[PDB]
Amino acid sequence: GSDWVIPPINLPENSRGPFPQELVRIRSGRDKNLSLRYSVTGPGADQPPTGIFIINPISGQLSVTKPLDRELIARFHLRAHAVDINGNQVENPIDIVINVID
Amino acid sequence: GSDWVIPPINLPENSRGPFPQELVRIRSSLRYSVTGPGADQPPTGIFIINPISGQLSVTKPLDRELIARFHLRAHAVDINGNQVENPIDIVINVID
Ligand code: IUM
Repeated sequence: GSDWVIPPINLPENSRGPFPQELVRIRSGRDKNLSLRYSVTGPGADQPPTGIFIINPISGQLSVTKPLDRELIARFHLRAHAVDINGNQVENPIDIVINVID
Repeated sequence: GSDWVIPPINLPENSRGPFPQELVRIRSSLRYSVTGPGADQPPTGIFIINPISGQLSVTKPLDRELIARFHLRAHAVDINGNQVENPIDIVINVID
């Protein structure tokens, strides 16, 4: 559809994993027509604290890399991107919210 | 329009509820509706959506026997009833 938000993901606090732990798959149906590469930006991804969340560039699978405590940041606001071979975005970026729950 | 895909919703089989039980919120002023088997097509009224918030809920415990996976479509219209964006597919798996 033309523009819908991805439902927030709830992640239990101080999970035992193991890590990396897959959370959800974020991708576009356009990837069945064009070669697309997925990326994630925002605090937790490429902004502090870095490397907590990663996304598989081909599948769109989003994963957590370590246990998370709620004291410092209890909610992360990321943005997933879908880009063609020249790097042009083929979808408007989409917001991803990860809530750390106790 | 956009073609981002909404992640499948996994719902435990024969849940205790209480009911209605909140599942997920699907949103884009606007009014939301859901169509398909389980919503407005048989078995009707199992899944319902709040027209303002987009909150999708389930109304009773579900057994996997008859239907284990539902395919619905969420719709968004302006206050005049005009569709403002392409409908979006929603998938619900009843997990045991
Ligand atoms: O376990 U504590 O925020």
